[PDB]
Amino acid sequence: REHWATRLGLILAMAGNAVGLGNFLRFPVQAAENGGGAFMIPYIIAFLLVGIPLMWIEWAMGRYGGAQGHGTTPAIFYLLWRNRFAKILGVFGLWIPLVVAIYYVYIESWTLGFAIKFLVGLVPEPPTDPDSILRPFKEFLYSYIGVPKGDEPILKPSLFAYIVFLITMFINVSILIRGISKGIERFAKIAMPTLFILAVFLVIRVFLLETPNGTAADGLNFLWTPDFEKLKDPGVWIAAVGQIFFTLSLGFGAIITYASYVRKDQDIVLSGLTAATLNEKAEVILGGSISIPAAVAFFGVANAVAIAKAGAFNLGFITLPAIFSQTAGGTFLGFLWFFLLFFAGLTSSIAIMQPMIAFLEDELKLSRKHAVLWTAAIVFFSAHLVMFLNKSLDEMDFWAGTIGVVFFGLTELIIFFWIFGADKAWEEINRGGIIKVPRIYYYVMRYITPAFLAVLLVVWAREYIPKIMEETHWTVWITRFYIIGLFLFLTFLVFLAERRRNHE
Amino acid sequence: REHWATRLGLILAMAGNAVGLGNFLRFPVQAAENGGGAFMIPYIIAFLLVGIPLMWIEWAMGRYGGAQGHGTTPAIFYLLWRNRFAKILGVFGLWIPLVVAIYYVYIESWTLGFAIKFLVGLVPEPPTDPDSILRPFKEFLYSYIGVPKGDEPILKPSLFAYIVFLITMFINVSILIRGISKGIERFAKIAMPTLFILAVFLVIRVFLLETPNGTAADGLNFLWTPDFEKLKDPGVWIAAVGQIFFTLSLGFGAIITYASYVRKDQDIVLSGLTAATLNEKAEVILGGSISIPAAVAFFGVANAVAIAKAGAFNLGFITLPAIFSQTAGGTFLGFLWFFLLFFAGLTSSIAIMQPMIAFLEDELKLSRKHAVLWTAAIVFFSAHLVMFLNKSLDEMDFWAGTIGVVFFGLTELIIFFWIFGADKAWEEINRGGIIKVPRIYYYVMRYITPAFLAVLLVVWAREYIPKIMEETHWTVWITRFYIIGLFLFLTFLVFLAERRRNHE
Ligand SMILES: CCCCCCCCO[C@@H]1O[C@H](CO)[C@@H](O)[C@H](O)[C@@H]1O
Ligand SMILES: CCCCCCCCO[C@@H]1O[C@H](CO)[C@@H](O)[C@H](O)[C@@H]1O
Ligand SMILES: CCCCCCCCO[C@@H]1O[C@H](CO)[C@@H](O)[C@H](O)[C@@H]1O
Ligand SMILES: CCCCCCCCO[C@@H]1O[C@H](CO)[C@@H](O)[C@H](O)[C@@H]1O
Ligand SMILES: CCCCCCCCO[C@@H]1O[C@H](CO)[C@@H](O)[C@H](O)[C@@H]1O
Ligand SMILES: CCCCCCCCO[C@@H]1O[C@H](CO)[C@@H](O)[C@H](O)[C@@H]1O
Ligand SMILES: CCCCCCCCO[C@@H]1O[C@H](CO)[C@@H](O)[C@H](O)[C@@H]1O
Ligand SMILES: CCCCCCCCO[C@@H]1O[C@H](CO)[C@@H](O)[C@H](O)[C@@H]1O
Ligand SMILES: CCCCCCCCO[C@@H]1O[C@H](CO)[C@@H](O)[C@H](O)[C@@H]1O
Ligand SMILES: CCCCCCCCO[C@@H]1O[C@H](CO)[C@@H](O)[C@H](O)[C@@H]1O
Ligand SMILES: CCCCCCCCO[C@@H]1O[C@H](CO)[C@@H](O)[C@H](O)[C@@H]1O
Ligand SMILES: CCCCCCCCO[C@@H]1O[C@H](CO)[C@@H](O)[C@H](O)[C@@H]1O
Ligand SMILES: CCCCCCCCO[C@@H]1O[C@H](CO)[C@@H](O)[C@H](O)[C@@H]1O
Ligand SMILES: CCCCCCCCO[C@@H]1O[C@H](CO)[C@@H](O)[C@H](O)[C@@H]1O
Ligand SMILES: N[C@@H](Cc1c[nH]c2ccccc12)C(=O)O
Ligand SMILES: N[C@@H](Cc1c[nH]c2ccccc12)C(=O)O
Ligand SMILES: N[C@@H](Cc1c[nH]c2ccccc12)C(=O)O
Ligand SMILES: N[C@@H](Cc1c[nH]c2ccccc12)C(=O)O
Ligand SMILES: N[C@@H](Cc1c[nH]c2ccccc12)C(=O)O
Ligand SMILES: N[C@@H](Cc1c[nH]c2ccccc12)C(=O)O
Ligand SMILES: N[C@@H](Cc1c[nH]c2ccccc12)C(=O)O
Ligand SMILES: N[C@@H](Cc1c[nH]c2ccccc12)C(=O)O
Ligand SMILES: CCCCCCCCCCCCCC
Ligand SMILES: CCCCCCCCCCCCCC
Ligand code: NA
Ligand code: NA
Ligand code: NA
Ligand code: NA
Repeated sequence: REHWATRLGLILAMAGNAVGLGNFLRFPVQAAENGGGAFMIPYIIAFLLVGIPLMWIEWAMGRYGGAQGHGTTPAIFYLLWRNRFAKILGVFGLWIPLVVAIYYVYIESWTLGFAIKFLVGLVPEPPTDPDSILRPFKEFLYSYIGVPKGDEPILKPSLFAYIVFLITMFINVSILIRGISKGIERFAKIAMPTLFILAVFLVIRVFLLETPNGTAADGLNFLWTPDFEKLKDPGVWIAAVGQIFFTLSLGFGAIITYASYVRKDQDIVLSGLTAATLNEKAEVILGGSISIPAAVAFFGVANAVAIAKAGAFNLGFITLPAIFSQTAGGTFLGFLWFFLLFFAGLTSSIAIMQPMIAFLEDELKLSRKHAVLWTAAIVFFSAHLVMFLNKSLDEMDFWAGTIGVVFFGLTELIIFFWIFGADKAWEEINRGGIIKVPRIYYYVMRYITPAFLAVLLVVWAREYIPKIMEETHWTVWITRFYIIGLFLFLTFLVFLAERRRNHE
Repeated sequence: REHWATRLGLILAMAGNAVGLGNFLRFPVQAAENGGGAFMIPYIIAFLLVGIPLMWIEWAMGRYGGAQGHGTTPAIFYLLWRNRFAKILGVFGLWIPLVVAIYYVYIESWTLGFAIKFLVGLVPEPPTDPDSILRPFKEFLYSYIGVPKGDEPILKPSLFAYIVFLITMFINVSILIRGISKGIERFAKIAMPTLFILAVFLVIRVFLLETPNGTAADGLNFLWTPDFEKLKDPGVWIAAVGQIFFTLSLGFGAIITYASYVRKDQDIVLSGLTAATLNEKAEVILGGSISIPAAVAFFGVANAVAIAKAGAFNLGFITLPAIFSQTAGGTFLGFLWFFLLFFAGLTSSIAIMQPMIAFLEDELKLSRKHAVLWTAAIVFFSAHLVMFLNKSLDEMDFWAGTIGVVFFGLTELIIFFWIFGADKAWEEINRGGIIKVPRIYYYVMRYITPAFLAVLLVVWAREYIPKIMEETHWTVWITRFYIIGLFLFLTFLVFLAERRRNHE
């Protein structure tokens, strides 16, 4: 089996899996909407009670499977629970990252396309008032993605956008096809420092911004002043737990597969902790310091709230571009910003594609080249639904990317700490640990973490699924049909894997 | 390898593959529209110059592949032409019957649902004038299939319709899962005589029909009086060649796979000829005598033309039901009519599903039970697009079922008689023949048949594809996407097959 070459490379790859667009766009928007500085209360709590515990568990599951030649959950789940239903639940854990890859690489491609456009200065140039600066950037984005101009939910990406998607897939493939140590690890070692450098440069540049409407300080102010009254609200705790889940990429399958290239007794306790901490620093220190402070410096605390409510995507792809178009050196700054996002996405998309690659390798015994190419083929083909059908992305992100991962995380907790055995689980996590998990986490993992996740899944799912099932356009069924198809396809491959195994 | 048990069973199964709804609905409509009695000119010509020749070729290809353990075209094409592109063209020949199965079994289910409804008398009862009798039957059908009432191209089959689809799949599976001799062959031996009996009873009953508007004789009159002027028209020759292709099920893959269970030196010349002749008798004698004569007896030669133009589907599923609702014993007659159609479809759907079954068996070494069940799973799942998306059926029938098969037939001609070798082809067809193919067919096969097909593909494709590509609703892309996906899926399975082979 492939293995990480260095401790540092492992950790930077795992950190790269976690550090994505969310660090710089989602966290700051969720913190601003869910109590500002107060949000660090439920956020730090979620980190300690859900994020850390589940992260170690996923590392443990992957290292465990890896020792037996298995990096994906159909096989691993079955190893933890020798039952046909385990294999099936396991399929769900491979379907998630496949479906996510199918929209995420396209999202990633947009950051590359915008970096290129911003680098060469092929961007809009306004001219006044807020909407007069935003609209040209909204149009710029809408033209790139091909947002429907009419009543058909059909998208039409620009040719440039499509070609950039091809290039982005190519770049992912170039990395992946070199494998774990010479591809992913090697890339992480360049990518994480680059990312760090860009983010710091960005934070500095941002902190200098002054306009008649305000300064970067005003932005930090608005972002971080506590609103302790929002803690009363239950949706703030859901937001925090969800933000932790998303930021650490839990339940998505990448951690498990990456951890499957960690050696049998090689530490995961400290390595996992260190990768999580890197993500948290990039998230709260860097991400907390760029996008919102810029937007508030430029638009002023007067529009802070409306800006936060308009969301992470508008913030990263319309509002900041616009702000860059109005500040000194801003076009080049825009390139730096999108370059940052691109490496942030790229370090995660290689991670999210590796599980399908591992599966084909481990279970169907494809060569790495064939596994990477067929995985790229499936993702590339599939992504055409996402590129051309409006809201397809959203439906995949919901069922696989959201409901899916949280339910799957809960499943991970139960299979590992309850079915496999709480004491076996504990020993599996701690074996070879450079440091040991505090004994108190045994109870957190067995009782607290699953309870938490059970609430996130439940209290929340009641408040989401009915809307998605009832208030959506009929075309959602197209995406549902297709991804259910993908689930059936994976079930079939697992069936073939087990037939191939019985033969040999 | 499985083999047919009896000569008779082989022939009745192959005849059952050919004899379908077309015999009783399409042929009579095409003959009435393309010269009446005159139509037998280009029709008999097509039979001799395209239908017979290509049929023998497909039998020869399947028997040939069968001797080497291969019943489907990815493997067989490669055996005839050891080139990667051969395998790929071969994939197309397995994709066709998979896609066709995916809509055809649903069409079949409708005949079963209507037979049941008509048997128990749960049908509409009009009351006057033509539309006043038809409309309740149009509505009856529209309610069953769930034709869109609004502007969304969404279908909503009745629950009854859906359940009947489940039953129909079950019935197909029950037959298929018993395999070639104990399932398909055994069923053919009951089904073909039953079919013959129903058709004869129907012809007799129909010939007795008298109304103030006319008699069955008037119907035969209108149907068979020649219009030799239409032969001038090129589209009449296309219609005839196409009708022959469709009636004999050529290019669809079922003949090749069925023939793969014929023993290495067991005759195919006379057996193939005999199965074709059975289809022709059922088509021109029986099919020519029922549907149109009934419709004209009842509605009168005054509306003969308009009725023919309204098409085979309206004829079989609306107009005849209605006519049955106005004649003595007509409800029970309606049951007999739909029972006839059901067995006609059922004997063909088992044939069209066998290629995917053979592939999984021959190439992935699945057991017959697993191959049948997974094939049923894929067809069942896939059919939901056909059941719920308006015009999906039509798009599949076009690309796979129409363009597909004719192009594939041409491909068969070229690979066999040109690439494999015209003399090797000839010997392959004739080996073990009870009778020998007339020497003159050597030239027909090498020059005439491919020319014919090249024209059907070309002259016609110019006149069809632009309309389908330009004048269709955007939702066609959903079906295109999906069936291209199916093509990619099959390519992947072939890839796995060849990897499994290299390993063993
Ligand atoms: C290989 C998968 C086939 C599915 C059909 C998708 C073909 C993509 O088509 C492409 O779309 C681009 C972006 O809209 C256009 O700019 C280009 O003209 C190109 O035709
Ligand atoms: C490395 C230098 C090459 C970069 C050139 C590729 C970008 C060209 O992109 C162009 O941008 C224009 C302005 O937004 C658009 O109007 C055009 O549709 C086009 O996509
Ligand atoms: C390095 C990647 C950047 C190169 C991608 C450039 C492709 C965009 O080229 C585009 O072609 C379209 C069709 O002719 C034009 O309408 C656009 O204006 C644009 O020039
Ligand atoms: C993006 C890379 C080049 C940008 C370099 C310009 C950084 C200086 O930035 C400037 O700082 C001034 C105070 O010193 C402020 O009044 C202005 O907001 C201005 O942006
Ligand atoms: C969901 C799978 C993607 C399907 C949509 C991508 C291809 C759409 O392409 C479409 O083709 C039509 C017919 O040639 C053209 O008339 C349209 O302009 C459009 O380019
Ligand atoms: C079982 C899944 C629990 C998820 C809890 C946190 C999810 C909150 O994220 C939510 O996702 C929704 C659907 O994707 C979006 O429409 C909302 O805007 C929101 O961001
Ligand atoms: C490709 C075939 C699509 C058929 C879709 C038929 C079902 C239409 O139902 C649709 O379902 C949505 C999602 O639950 C709901 O928001 C609405 O009820 C909508 O009408
Ligand atoms: C197993 C494949 C899942 C795809 C969703 C299709 C579920 C079919 O749903 C069924 O449709 C019938 C016919 O319209 C309805 O009468 C029934 O209520 C039933 O819900
Ligand atoms: C073997 C006896 C059982 C046959 C009963 C099943 C048929 C019931 O079918 C019924 O037909 C009605 C009249 O068309 C419809 O209005 C109902 O929706 C229903 O589908
Ligand atoms: C042997 C196969 C025939 C049995 C199928 C009968 C299923 C149709 O049953 C249907 O249920 C619907 C939902 O409650 C009703 O609206 C219809 O009127 C009908 O009764
Ligand atoms: C469908 C099975 C039962 C049908 C039996 C009735 C057959 C007799 O049919 C009758 O023949 C008469 C002349 O003899 C005609 O005038 C009428 O059209 C009538 O249909
Ligand atoms: C192309 C794959 C088939 C998808 C369509 C079959 C399922 C459509 O079912 C739909 O579900 C909606 C949400 O629950 C309901 O509101 C609608 O009434 C409808 O039944
Ligand atoms: C390469 C394929 C050649 C086909 C020649 C005969 C086909 C004539 O059949 C045609 O099929 C069309 C599309 O399915 C239908 O829309 C027309 O009504 C017509 O029946
Ligand atoms: C599921 C995603 C569907 C995206 C479809 C986008 C292409 C829309 O183009 C469509 O193509 C049809 C067939 O060629 C043509 O009849 C029309 O040009 C139609 O507009
Ligand atoms: N961790 C990423 C988000 C993420 C979760 N799961 C993923 C899977 C693939 C790519 C990204 C992700 C971020 O904070 O931005
Ligand atoms: N219109 C912005 C949000 C917004 C509202 N008011 C503002 C004032 C300033 C800047 C942005 C805003 C968007 O949807 O993306
Ligand atoms: N659906 C979320 C993003 C997301 C994906 N997976 C998640 C898991 C947990 C929380 C959020 C997410 C959004 O659109 O904002
Ligand atoms: N568990 C110890 C020692 C160890 C065991 N196997 C390893 C493989 C690689 C590196 C270290 C180790 C550690 O991680 O440090
Ligand atoms: N031979 C059938 C039509 C047909 C052609 N190919 C098929 C494939 C499956 C089922 C039926 C068919 C008929 O005349 O009615
Ligand atoms: N309206 C019938 C065809 C038709 C036209 N005129 C007629 C007169 C009598 C019977 C049928 C017809 C259909 O579309 O199905
Ligand atoms: N598409 C034809 C039926 C058909 C399917 N395959 C064919 C091959 C040849 C001729 C006709 C067909 C129709 O709707 O009428
Ligand atoms: N070719 C001869 C004899 C023959 C060879 N192999 C066979 C297998 C089965 C039946 C007959 C045969 C025939 O078909 O009659
Ligand atoms: C697995 C990734 C899901 C995407 C969630 C959003 C992340 C924050 C940046 C906004 C851009 C995303 C486009 C919908
Ligand atoms: C392979 C079968 C294709 C269907 C062609 C039509 C056959 C004649 C009867 C009409 C009913 C079919 C519903 C579209
Ligand atoms: Na993160
Ligand atoms: Na990343
Ligand atoms: Na036929
Ligand atoms: Na048949």
